Amino acid sequence: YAVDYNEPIIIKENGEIKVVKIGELIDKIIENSENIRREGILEIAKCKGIEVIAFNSNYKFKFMPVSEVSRHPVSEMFEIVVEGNKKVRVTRSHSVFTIRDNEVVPIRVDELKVGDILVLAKRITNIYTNRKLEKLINSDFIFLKIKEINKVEPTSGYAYDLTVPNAENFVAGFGGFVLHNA
Ligand SMILES: [N+]
Ligand SMILES: [N+]
Ligand SMILES: [N+]
Ligand SMILES: [N+]
Ligand SMILES: [N+]
Ligand SMILES: [N+]
Repeated sequence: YAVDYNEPIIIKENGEIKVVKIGELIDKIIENSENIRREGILEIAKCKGIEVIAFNSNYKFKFMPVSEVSRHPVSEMFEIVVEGNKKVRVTRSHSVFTIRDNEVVPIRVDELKVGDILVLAKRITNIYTNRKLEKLINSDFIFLKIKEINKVEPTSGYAYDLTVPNAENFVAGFGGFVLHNA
């Protein structure tokens, strides 16, 4: 999911609710864990008693268990800015619904161009997903032109991951973007 540090997530920790920067939570978890393993640049900690808002297999937005968290160093992220000054910061390997040749299709963020028309969900929060759930969530959609595409530095120098079983998505950040792993 390689999410930037600053993206707020809504969580339950050891049984209670709070709203926090995803990077802040995950840093605290890892730095307190004795269950860290590595996959190259990837630092992975398994965790207990943490739940995040996600869209589950029964088609509902609910608190769902996080099994593990992880982080890895990243050099660059793309900031996409659309009409109304909505914006999102994501790594290169993400794709977003774009109008291309008369259809809505997922396009990698590094292949996007100013003037491209993105399809955003009509909601306050972004969704980071590993599977297709647009049209499967009960949402209205809005069409917004890209204004800027900037290359920026990650807030921490790291990007972050949650593992959410039986959902493989989670809610994080604001705007109404749906970001697909790619
Ligand atoms: N570190
Ligand atoms: N889960
Ligand atoms: N990537
Ligand atoms: N196009
Ligand atoms: N088009
Ligand atoms: N493209």
